[PDB]
Amino acid sequence: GPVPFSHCLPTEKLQRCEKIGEGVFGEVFQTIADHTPVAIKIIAIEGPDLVNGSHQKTFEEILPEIIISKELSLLSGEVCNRTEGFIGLNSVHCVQGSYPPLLLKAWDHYNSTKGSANDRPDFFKDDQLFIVLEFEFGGIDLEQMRTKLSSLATAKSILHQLTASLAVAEASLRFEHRDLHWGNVLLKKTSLKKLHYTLNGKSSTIPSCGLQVSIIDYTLSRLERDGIVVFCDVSMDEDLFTGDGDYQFDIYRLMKKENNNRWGEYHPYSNVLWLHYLTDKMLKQMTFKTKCNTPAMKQIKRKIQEFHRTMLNFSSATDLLCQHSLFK
Ligand SMILES: Nc1cccc(-c2cnn3ccc(Nc4cccc(Cl)c4)nc23)c1
Ligand code: NI
Repeated sequence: GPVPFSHCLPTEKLQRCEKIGEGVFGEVFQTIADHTPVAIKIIAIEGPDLVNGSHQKTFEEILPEIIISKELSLLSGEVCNRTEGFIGLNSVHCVQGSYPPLLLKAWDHYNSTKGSANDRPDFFKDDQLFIVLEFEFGGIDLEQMRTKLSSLATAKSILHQLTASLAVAEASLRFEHRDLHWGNVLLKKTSLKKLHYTLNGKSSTIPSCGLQVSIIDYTLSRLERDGIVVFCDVSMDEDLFTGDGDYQFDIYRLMKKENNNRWGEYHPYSNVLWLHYLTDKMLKQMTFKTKCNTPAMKQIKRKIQEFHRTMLNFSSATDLLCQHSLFK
C-alpha cells in the first residue's frame, strides 16, 4: 500500500523544500536528502477532482514515465552506450495524504514571485494518492537561464551535449523524448573542461563551456527494449496538437505528421524536431554576456544558423551527431 507523506518528506525535508517548477502534471520542489540536493516531482493520481484543468492520471498511466525514468537513470553507468546527459532517479513512492502545509507554503512563495499556471494544491483529502519521484538535482532549466549564458559558444556546447545524449538513448533504447521544450533542459555548473560519452562502443568528448546539460521530464517519452515499447499514447489527446504562440506547439503537430498518429512506433526524427526548436530558441530568445561583435562569435553564430537551416534533413540525433558539420 501507499506510505504516509511523512515517510518521503519528514519535517526537516519539508522545511527545506522550495518550489522550482510545475506543469499540468503537478509540482517540482528542490530539497535536501542526507545533505544532498534533490528534486521531487509530485503527481496526484487516481482521484476524482480536476487538477490544473485535467482529470488525474491513474497509476497505469504514470507507469511509462516511471519506467523510462528508471531506464534513462542507468545510462550514466553503462559502457557501450553511456552518457551523464539525462538524470538519476533515486526513488519512487506511492504516498497517501492531504498536501503538506509546508509544500503549500513553498507553492505560495513561487506563485508570489514567479506566478503559477496551476490550481493551489490544497483541496486534496487525506486519502489522496500521489506518486513522488526523487531525482538527482540537475541544476537550472534553460528557459530561466535564457539571459544567463556567456556566449553562443556556450549555446554550441549545449546543442552538442543534447544531440549526443539523445543519440546515445536512440542507440541504447530507441528513445524519443517527445516534449523537449526549454523547461525540460537543465544546466549545472561544472569544473570539468570536457564531457564524455560513448556511442556504440566509441567514446568521444565535448568541451563543456562550464556546464553539464541534463535532459529531464519523461512524461511524453517513448523507448523500447527487446521489442517491448513503453510510451505515452496521445493519439486521442486533442488539445496537445491545438496549441499556439510558440514554435513548441508546432512540434507536437509535426511529430503527429511524422508518425501518422502512431505513438507506439519509433520515429527518432522527433528528437531532431525538438533539437530544431531548441536551436531556434537559442538564436532568438537568449541574451548572452558576450554580444555578436567578434570574428569567433560571428562564425559560431553562422555555424548555429547553418545547423538550424540544415538539421531537419537529418533522420535522428544519431545522424546529426555522426554527420552534421557543426560537431566535427
Ligand atoms: N525527470 C525529472 C522530472 C522533473 C524534475 C527533474 C529535475 C531534476 N533536477 N531538477 C532541477 C530543476 C528542475 N526544474 C524544473 C523546472 C521546471 C519544470 C520542471 Cl518539470 C523542472 N527539475 C529537475 C527531473
Ligand atoms: Ni521508502
